[PDB]
Amino acid sequence: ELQEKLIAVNRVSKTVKGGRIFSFTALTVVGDGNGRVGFGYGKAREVPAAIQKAMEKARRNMINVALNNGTLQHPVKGVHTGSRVFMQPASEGTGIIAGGAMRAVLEVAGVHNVLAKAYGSTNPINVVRATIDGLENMNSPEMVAAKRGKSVEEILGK
RNA sequence: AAAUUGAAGAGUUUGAUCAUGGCUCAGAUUGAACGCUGGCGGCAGGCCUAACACAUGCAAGUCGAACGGUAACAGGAUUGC
Ligand SMILES: [Mg+2]
Ligand SMILES: [Mg+2]
Ligand SMILES: [Mg+2]
Ligand SMILES: [Mg+2]
Ligand SMILES: [Mg+2]
Ligand SMILES: [Mg+2]
Ligand SMILES: [Mg+2]
Ligand SMILES: [Mg+2]
Ligand SMILES: [Mg+2]
Ligand SMILES: [Mg+2]
Ligand SMILES: [Mg+2]
Ligand SMILES: [Mg+2]
Repeated sequence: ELQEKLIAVNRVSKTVKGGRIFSFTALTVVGDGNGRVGFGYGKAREVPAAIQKAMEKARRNMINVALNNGTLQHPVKGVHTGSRVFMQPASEGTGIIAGGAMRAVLEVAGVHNVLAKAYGSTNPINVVRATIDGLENMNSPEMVAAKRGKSVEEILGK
């Protein structure tokens, strides 16, 4: 029903008196392609087990993002701990031009044409969180017409 | 009416993580050089170094409608007619 993508897999380790204990962590993003996207971070010891955990976490905890026929309403700046994310609406036919982590988020969310850039740290989990944060706070022209006392015509047509 | 439509990251410090941070690569480009190989055509480019030294040929001559003229031949009658 909804598209799901695996972004990154990493092998983490912890130290016990017996020795080193290893595990695999998988970051995935899911979305219906119609303005809903969620990210999940699974953590297990076997790679197939971890990716399933990530999908389960990503399947819930979704967010709703307004899309203007496959592009953003206005340019936005997503910021998380270390990663600075700048996204910008683009014309028809430009495609998804973004980093490896950012491209997966925008594809499953339904964004087709967009210009994006990542500044600072490019750690995949931080980048996707910033992209999620940068899209959830984006407001549609109806929303700004709701906060202010003017109708859609006055907001843009005027 | 148009004169435009525009932005990607990855590797590497750790037992593992985040950040900082340098290093390195994926691109475009050249008056190119070298290695291997090599069919045709169009188009352009071709001493970036010693403003180092130069054999030899050529690259600035025209004007008898300025003038005295006749040295070569071209003619007419030794003769510039
Ligand atoms: Mg690592
Ligand atoms: Mg950095
Ligand atoms: Mg780092
Ligand atoms: Mg990492
Ligand atoms: Mg680095
Ligand atoms: Mg080392
Ligand atoms: Mg050669
Ligand atoms: Mg041929
Ligand atoms: Mg020279
Ligand atoms: Mg000289
Ligand atoms: Mg000549
Ligand atoms: Mg003579």
